[PDB]
Amino acid sequence: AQNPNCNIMIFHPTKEEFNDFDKYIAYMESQGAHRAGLAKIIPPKEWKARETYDNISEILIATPLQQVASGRAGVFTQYHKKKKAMTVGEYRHLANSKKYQTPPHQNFEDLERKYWKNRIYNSPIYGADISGSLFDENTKQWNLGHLGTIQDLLEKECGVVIEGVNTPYLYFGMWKTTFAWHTEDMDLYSINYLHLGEPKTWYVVPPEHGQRLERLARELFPGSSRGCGAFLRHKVALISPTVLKENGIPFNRITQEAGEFMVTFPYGYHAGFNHGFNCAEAINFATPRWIDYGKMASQCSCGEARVTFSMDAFVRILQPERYDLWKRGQD
Ligand SMILES: O=C(O)CNC(=O)C(=O)O
Ligand SMILES: [Mg+2]
Ligand code: NI
Ligand SMILES: [Zn+2]
Repeated sequence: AQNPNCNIMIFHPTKEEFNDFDKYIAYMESQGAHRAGLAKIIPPKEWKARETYDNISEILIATPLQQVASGRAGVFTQYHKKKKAMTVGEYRHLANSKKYQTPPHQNFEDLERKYWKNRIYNSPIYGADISGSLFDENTKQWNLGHLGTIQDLLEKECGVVIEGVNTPYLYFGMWKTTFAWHTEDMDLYSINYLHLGEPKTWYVVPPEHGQRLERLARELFPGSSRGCGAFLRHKVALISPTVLKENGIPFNRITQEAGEFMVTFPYGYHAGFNHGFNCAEAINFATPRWIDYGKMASQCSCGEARVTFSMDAFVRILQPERYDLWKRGQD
């Protein structure tokens, strides 16, 4: 069995190997990459996502989210308070203000320490989940707005034709902005490209051990667990590495830098934070190996998780028994 320790693998495809996306995902899996839950892909030196970023300040963040924490430093939840719209230019200035800027620090490790120590005492503002793309239309390789769609994968594998579309989303971050512990909708893959700016630190639990994280989360957030049998679908809970190590949960960590892709694999729980102002683009995708995970994915039916239009068909076709209850929580 390849990668039996479930380490995060880092790949350096050549320009030739960068031509066929599906093939390269399958290659990474042949090497055991999926066992980690997360992989890093460093693009060939000849590749570029776009010519320059010189013209991004006019993008609108219609609903910036202030991430307010409750709990203790290592075990907390966050809620998103909606703020008034602002442009990327405005947001970048805000990120660089004395209130919100990255503090002095020695290296990524020192900054990680300061994040876990101090996150809960501040409420950073995140421009998340903005439909759009920053890939140039002429970028042919690993262009996240030109991937094969999940609908088309399900059609090719299973023969059924469904509604729905699959488009990318932009994420504008600042110091301390946080993504809570989650897997993807329907335990899909995700791919995330860091277009510009400061790094993003990731934590991941191997898919084969995801249920260990779920059991710990039920212990640590006991009211949330009573409210919903899939409450990590709410995307609100944070658990630090120290707490994970105290409780014997297998995990790994890695820092993504601008110009780098990350792939999360089906049922790979992940969480993380941004180091300073940055912009990422991400999208879900499927492969044939995903279908069995889609069939088994937990679902929130309490009403909190509320997701996209396209998840309907996935639930309806892959999880017909659950469909009625899940849709009640959607409506
Ligand atoms: O970048 C972020 O805030 C969160 N991204 C992801 O969870 C992902 O790409 O799957
Ligand atoms: Mg612009
Ligand atoms: Ni994710
Ligand atoms: Zn729920």
